[PDB]
Amino acid sequence: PGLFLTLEGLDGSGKTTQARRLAAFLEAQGRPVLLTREPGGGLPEVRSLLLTQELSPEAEYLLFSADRAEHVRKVILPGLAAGKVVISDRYLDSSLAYQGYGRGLPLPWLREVAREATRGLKPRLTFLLDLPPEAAEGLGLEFFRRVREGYLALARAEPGRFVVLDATLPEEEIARAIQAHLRPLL
Amino acid sequence: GLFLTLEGLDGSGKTTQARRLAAFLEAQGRPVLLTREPGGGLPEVRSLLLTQELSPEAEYLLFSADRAEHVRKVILPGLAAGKVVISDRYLDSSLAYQGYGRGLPLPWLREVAREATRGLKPRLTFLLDLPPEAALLGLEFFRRVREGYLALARAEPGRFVVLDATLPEEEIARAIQAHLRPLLP
Ligand SMILES: Nc1ncnc2c1ncn2[C@@H]1O[C@H](COP(=O)(O)OP(=O)(O)O)[C@@H](O)[C@H]1O
Ligand SMILES: Nc1ncnc2c1ncn2[C@@H]1O[C@H](COP(=O)(O)OP(=O)(O)O)[C@@H](O)[C@H]1O
Ligand SMILES: Cc1cn([C@H]2C[C@H](O)[C@@H](COP(=O)(O)O)O2)c(=O)[nH]c1=O
Ligand SMILES: Cc1cn([C@H]2C[C@H](O)[C@@H](COP(=O)(O)O)O2)c(=O)[nH]c1=O
Ligand SMILES: [Ca+2]
Ligand SMILES: [Ca+2]
Ligand SMILES: [Ca+2]
Ligand SMILES: [Ca+2]
Ligand SMILES: [Ca+2]
Ligand SMILES: [Ca+2]
Ligand SMILES: [Ca+2]
Ligand SMILES: [Ca+2]
Ligand SMILES: [Ca+2]
Ligand SMILES: [Ca+2]
Ligand SMILES: [Ca+2]
Ligand SMILES: [Ca+2]
Ligand SMILES: [Ca+2]
Ligand SMILES: [Ca+2]
Ligand SMILES: [Ca+2]
Ligand SMILES: [Cl-]
Ligand SMILES: [Cl-]
Ligand SMILES: [Cl-]
Repeated sequence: PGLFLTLEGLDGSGKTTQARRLAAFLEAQGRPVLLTREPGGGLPEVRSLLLTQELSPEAEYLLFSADRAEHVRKVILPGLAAGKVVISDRYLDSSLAYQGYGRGLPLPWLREVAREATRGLKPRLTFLLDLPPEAAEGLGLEFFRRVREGYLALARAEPGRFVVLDATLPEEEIARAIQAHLRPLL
Repeated sequence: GLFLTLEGLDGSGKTTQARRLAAFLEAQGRPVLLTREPGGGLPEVRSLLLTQELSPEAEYLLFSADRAEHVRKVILPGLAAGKVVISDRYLDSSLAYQGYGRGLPLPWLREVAREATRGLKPRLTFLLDLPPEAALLGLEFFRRVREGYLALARAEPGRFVVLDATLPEEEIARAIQAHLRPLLP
């Protein structure tokens, strides 16, 4: 039961904006909704750990995964079991784009760590707000270009799961597009 | 450099023997670095785990994040400077506690560890073995851990040295020294 949805995209791409608009939209339709986010939905203190200066990308990813493991077990799976629409503002694809394409960590390793962390849980749809890198720990332009292109590659590899939207479109037009993709599921 | 670890249950004498081992090495003029897990990489992970109860998976992943920093910032640089690096707990702790204790599958733990450690393995690991009731869930968890350590040791008899932790401090230290002497001048 339940429906698992996520929002993805670069910093400043509108994920939180659209995630919250979606939650209220579905709540107004009488649907039970659980709005959550990463990092911090499993282990809130992970945000502190993530700020540590000079963190290796390996330790960085392992922190995101620790949070993700707790998040899936304690928040997402129980919410879905109750028949809720669970919306996560970021999920695993964030690590793949940032720690994989951005930091250069090997994707298969990321995936293998993820397999137990997530228990294989994948969103039914993922809305990728595609933002030019200039518009967006070493998070400079070259990193954001890698991450931006990584997300687009992840979307090409799973074109049924990913819905790619132009993040520069007006907020209301993006929301209407998100709603239209959901209409057949809800 | 030379990488050595100590392993065993809480109260098995790890920190004590790690201290005596460093002292022995100092007496021979051998540069030594004493370190520990958890907290050698990310001190905040230690303090957080002190007061927080998590899923085994999340717990292991924090120990691994800490371990990843520990290897990179402390252990590998120590070894590159030619030090004998002693870690009071390392990967075998996760295998015994999170693997055998909490039930996580070992091959998954090891694939996570593979990038976290950069494949860095101790040359020797001294396991200070004793029943949980002799250490200086209830007891069933700690028995799973103690048996897990012994499982690990019998799978890698070239790396593990298993000592009777109930012996007097000095005898154990001399036992450790005996095992180590072939690896030094
Ligand atoms: N479609 C949009 N066009 C222009 N600005 C937007 C749009 N959506 C959100 N914003 C604004 O951009 C900033 C970043 O939005 P936010 O939702 O925080 O992005 P993210 O959560 O992906 O970092 C906010 O100031 C927000 O008001
Ligand atoms: N061989 C031994 N015999 C008796 N007491 C010991 C011995 N080794 C250590 N101790 C004492 O036992 C306690 C636990 O030792 P410690 O080195 O802290 O173990 P761990 O680091 O494994 O928890 C300490 O109070 C220490 O003084
Ligand atoms: C969830 C997640 C976030 N991030 C980054 C994106 C942001 O720069 C930062 C905080 O995310 P937030 O701004 O969406 O809360 O964490 C990763 O690098 N990997 C991840 O897995
Ligand atoms: C290093 C490590 C320790 N532990 C446990 C064993 C001890 O109970 C505790 C360490 O406590 P300490 O920080 O007071 O020595 O952490 C694990 O469960 N897994 C690990 O990987
Ligand atoms: Ca984007
Ligand atoms: Ca946001
Ligand atoms: Ca929306
Ligand atoms: Ca803090
Ligand atoms: Ca996370
Ligand atoms: Ca993960
Ligand atoms: Ca996602
Ligand atoms: Ca960083
Ligand atoms: Ca509208
Ligand atoms: Ca100790
Ligand atoms: Ca650790
Ligand atoms: Ca590890
Ligand atoms: Ca005891
Ligand atoms: Ca066991
Ligand atoms: Ca055994
Ligand atoms: Cl797909
Ligand atoms: Cl679009
Ligand atoms: Cl012995």
